[PDB]
Amino acid sequence: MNPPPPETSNPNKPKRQTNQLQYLLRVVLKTLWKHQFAWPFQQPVDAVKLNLPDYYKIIKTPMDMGTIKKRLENNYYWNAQECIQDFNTMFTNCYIYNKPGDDIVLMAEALEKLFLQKINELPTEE
Ligand SMILES: CCOC(=O)Nc1cc(-c2ccc(C)c(NS(C)(=O)=O)c2)nn2c(C)nnc12
Repeated sequence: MNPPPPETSNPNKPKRQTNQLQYLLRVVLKTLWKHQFAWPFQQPVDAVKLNLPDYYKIIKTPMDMGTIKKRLENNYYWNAQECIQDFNTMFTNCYIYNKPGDDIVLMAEALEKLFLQKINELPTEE
């Protein structure tokens, strides 16, 4: 079975809309989402569909760009670090679960190289 997806809505969690979070949506997420290699990362890993009952035994902090997109569009975050951590969790989960050189790892590595380039240019808070 698949676990429930990560939280994307919680009225108890305090929220902000900042210029760094806007950059994460309008520059970072947009660039990565349109990459040719983005598609396996655009929704939670579907262990049922892939017949991978082991995935959620190994990966206990799942994350994906569909969840991140919802968090950004629905103003779930307080700060940019929360969102950057989600991206980093997504990449590291892929490297933990899969073998070096696997197609999915090469795809994640291409997205991560672009992510790092965009994050290096993160604007100062206004
Ligand atoms: C032991 C074999 O290892 C794997 O198959 N690994 C991985 C596979 C895929 C993957 C493939 C095909 C499809 C159709 C999907 N779609 S989805 C997002 O709905 O689940 C995902 N994503 N993936 C991610 C992220 N991280 N690892 C993997």
